[PDB]
Amino acid sequence: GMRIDLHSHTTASDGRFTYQQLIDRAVSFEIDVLAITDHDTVAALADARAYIAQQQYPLQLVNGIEISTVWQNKDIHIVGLNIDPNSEALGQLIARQQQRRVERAELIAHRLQKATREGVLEEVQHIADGAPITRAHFAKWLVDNGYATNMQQVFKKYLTRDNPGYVPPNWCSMSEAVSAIHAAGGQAVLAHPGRYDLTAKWLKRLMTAFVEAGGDAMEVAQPQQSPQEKRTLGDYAMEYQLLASQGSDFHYPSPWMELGRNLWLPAGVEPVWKDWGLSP
Ligand SMILES: [Mg+2]
Ligand SMILES: [Mg+2]
Ligand SMILES: [Mn+2]
Repeated sequence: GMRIDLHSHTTASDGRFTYQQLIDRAVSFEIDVLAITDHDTVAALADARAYIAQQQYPLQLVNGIEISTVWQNKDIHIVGLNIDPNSEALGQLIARQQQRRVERAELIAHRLQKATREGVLEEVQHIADGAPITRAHFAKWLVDNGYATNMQQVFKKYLTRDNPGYVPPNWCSMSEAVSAIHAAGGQAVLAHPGRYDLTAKWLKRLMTAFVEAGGDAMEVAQPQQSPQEKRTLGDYAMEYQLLASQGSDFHYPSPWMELGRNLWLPAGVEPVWKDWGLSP
């Protein structure tokens, strides 16, 4: 059909590729449709679209965003697809979220410093290079200074619940994120549901709350994932009347990560792009 990837990041958030480098890579990997879904920002989207046109690439760019929200005291990520980057409602939410991120980074650095060494905040600010600061920026600092062996080990030792540097979530609500994405003309997507580490009971509660908030879709496919896991999440999407999304969550290349990799949907699920009028 088409090769589609609806979750990726640039250096506007915690990706390591500029939007130009991400787009060049997508073209080389024959991606037909790419969403850029940076964390609590839309700063790359207008320039990315202009770059594609200037380069005469055939890639279809989907305007996106990844919004941190709080639900039942958990950090839940809601992606918006086909948003208007100039939306006033969305821009106001982005400004509030970015102010929260400044305050949160100060507190995370304050706590992480007690378990590591002085200078955490200023050096993580250098890593973020003007982007809104995320846990991934702190994780790189932790790896680069030998407190963890890789980005996967970081979160077993730091930043997460019951580990040094943890700060509880203090974001907008899921319903606020969904309302703002809709006001910007987009579809709201419950991102990476398996990453929340919830029991089936709690995952069903989350999906119910997301539907009740007006949510449109859930990510069913990601690169590191078994067919059975896809089948279970596809069953949930069907049961809860949600469309299915797919995305790599690319931040940088690795043996286990690539644009478009392992992004297929199981039988019966309706894709989030069914009414986008795409072509290969
Ligand atoms: Mg990220
Ligand atoms: Mg996320
Ligand atoms: Mn992401």
